[PDB]
Amino acid sequence: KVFERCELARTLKRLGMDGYRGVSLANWMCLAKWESGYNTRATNYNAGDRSTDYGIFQINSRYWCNDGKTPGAVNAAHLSCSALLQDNIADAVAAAKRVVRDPQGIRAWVAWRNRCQNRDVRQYVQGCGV
Repeated sequence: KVFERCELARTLKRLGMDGYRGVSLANWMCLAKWESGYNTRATNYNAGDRSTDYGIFQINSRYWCNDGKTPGAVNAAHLSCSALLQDNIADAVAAAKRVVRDPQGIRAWVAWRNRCQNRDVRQYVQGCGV
């Protein structure tokens, strides 16, 4: 499922993401936008280390979800990577919460540093009613 901007905004808010561990809703929106373009079935294989990024938040198979084919994998979120490809993003949100719960925070996603950090991110939630 490819989410519409405000539709996603309200969903994340309902799922308790606004201000989770200091991360504003606008920041989560900026992250989802650049990671997958609000697409829940987005997958990205990293040929370099044999891991795959899954779902709307492009969560990595080496540490957060288990896909069985990633070498040296650990399952920190303890979910099947398949759960992160659903239209319902409850599990993807729970995995995202687990990721930022680690010392790097939102910085864990390099895309956030490149395209969201130190920028005006209000535009991602503007007009959405959140």
